[PDB]
Amino acid sequence: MVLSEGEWQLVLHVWAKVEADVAGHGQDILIRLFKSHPETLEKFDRFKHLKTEAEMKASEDLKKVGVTALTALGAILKKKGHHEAELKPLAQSHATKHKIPIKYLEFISEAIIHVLHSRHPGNFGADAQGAMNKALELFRKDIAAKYKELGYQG
Ligand code: HEM
Ligand SMILES: OC[C@H]1O[C@@](CO)(O[C@H]2O[C@H](CO)[C@@H](O)[C@H](O)[C@H]2O)[C@@H](O)[C@@H]1O
Repeated sequence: MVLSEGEWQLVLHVWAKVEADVAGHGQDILIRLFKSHPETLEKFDRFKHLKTEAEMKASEDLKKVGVTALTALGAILKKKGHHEAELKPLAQSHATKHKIPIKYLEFISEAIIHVLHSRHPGNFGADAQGAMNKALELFRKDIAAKYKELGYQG
């Protein structure tokens, strides 16, 4: 699968708005993930004990983890599909150390889409959401292939 340049521009135009406040977007996305799919919180040994949305919002550790994830994803998106180098360390850590199944990458992709739809209706209409879905599907397809090369079914 290959995105067109027009599709990449829709992706990068909404990402530019995320970048006004990466920390706040990361909080919203992780909280949505943990509320919609509580099993995913168990993978974060550093804050898996958090019990409520209020505790999640107050956690500086959770905020920093959200910034780190969205910054890595932004760098991938800006490569417009030419992301082989960026996926290597990420696939290795997520397959081998953190043990994150592809299904959980689907869950975080849904959380990203949900939050962008809520926060950015001016830059996240139907065509823009479809382009972002196609970019996240490409990311997950390529990471899944790397997982398999690395010895993890995912
Ligand atoms: C867009 C998808 C994601 C991106 C770009 C991403 C990126 C990152 C980065 C850059 C790190 C730090 C370096 C590393 O260890 O590789 C990290 C750490 C981590 N990631 Fe992800 N991640 C993603 C999705 C997920 C998901 C869905 C989970 C769990 C359900 C997860 C679990 C973890 C854990 C447990 C750590 C260690 C966190 C800590 O230091 O406390 N990641 N991730
Ligand atoms: O590059 C591997 C890995 O490191 C992270 C932080 O966990 O990003 C760091 O390295 C990038 C490439 O050199 C820099 O652009 C970035 O500023 C730096 O923090 C992850 O994003 C990435 O997967």
